[PDB]
Amino acid sequence: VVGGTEAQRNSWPSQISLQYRSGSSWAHTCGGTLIRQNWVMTAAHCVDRELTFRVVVGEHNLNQNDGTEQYVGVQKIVVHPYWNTDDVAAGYDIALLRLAQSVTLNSYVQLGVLPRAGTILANNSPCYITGWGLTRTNGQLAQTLQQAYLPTVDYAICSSSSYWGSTVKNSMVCAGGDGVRSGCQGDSGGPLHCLVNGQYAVHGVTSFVSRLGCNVTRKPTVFTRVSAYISWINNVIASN
Ligand SMILES: *S(=O)(=O)C(C)(C)C(=O)NCc1cn(Cc2ccc(Cl)cc2)nn1
Ligand code: NA
Repeated sequence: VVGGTEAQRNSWPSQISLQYRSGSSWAHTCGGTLIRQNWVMTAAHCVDRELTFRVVVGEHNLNQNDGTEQYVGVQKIVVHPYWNTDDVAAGYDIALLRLAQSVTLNSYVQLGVLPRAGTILANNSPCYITGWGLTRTNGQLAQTLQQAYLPTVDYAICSSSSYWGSTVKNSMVCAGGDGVRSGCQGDSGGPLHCLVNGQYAVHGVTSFVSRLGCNVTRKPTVFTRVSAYISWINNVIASN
């Protein structure tokens, strides 16, 4: 997250860190959202490389023991069957990870609330991106979870020629684009939390940013629109 602020420890308890094994240790690669005690929602592109993954829930500072983390293996990966790693712009950038064990819920570990199927946010709706991704274009990961206020940019604006054009689809949510605040590498897979009827719900899964930089005017961060996939999510959970 570029242009973010450090999140309070208990603010976003559904946020997870998706990590892969690197030598004798682990490296953060993506965010995700805990949606059941044994299921995480992330981006399909986060699992394009065949690596050993783990999920960390209750995480705040990646480099330090917070006394709140639970570490769990990934037992099954279900990518959307229409996902094409060579065509991110086509959409379908969503995957479900079945965890090897059910995590325990507490003030630091809670299920993310998903939107009602079909919900589309009005332009300029209030949302926050969270993650440990880069804090500057070409920079380094955040040590502590960051948040940034990223109001939505509706489809008509986002898919217009001076924004993303045809690359953005109606199955995506755009947010931000103010040139200062944005998602960045390593936020992918994580949530966009949007305030609807007084409750925050996870309306986006971070999918891509501009090749030209993370915080670029009129290149808002682009997210998979969770409300386009409610039936798919429920079908996966019920059949696995
Ligand atoms: S996201 O918008 O943050 C973005 C820019 C697409 C991103 O940085 N995604 C992170 C990501 C994760 N993976 C899979 C991967 C590749 C290589 C290695 Cl060593 C581990 C994991 N690809 N992009
Ligand atoms: Na920690």
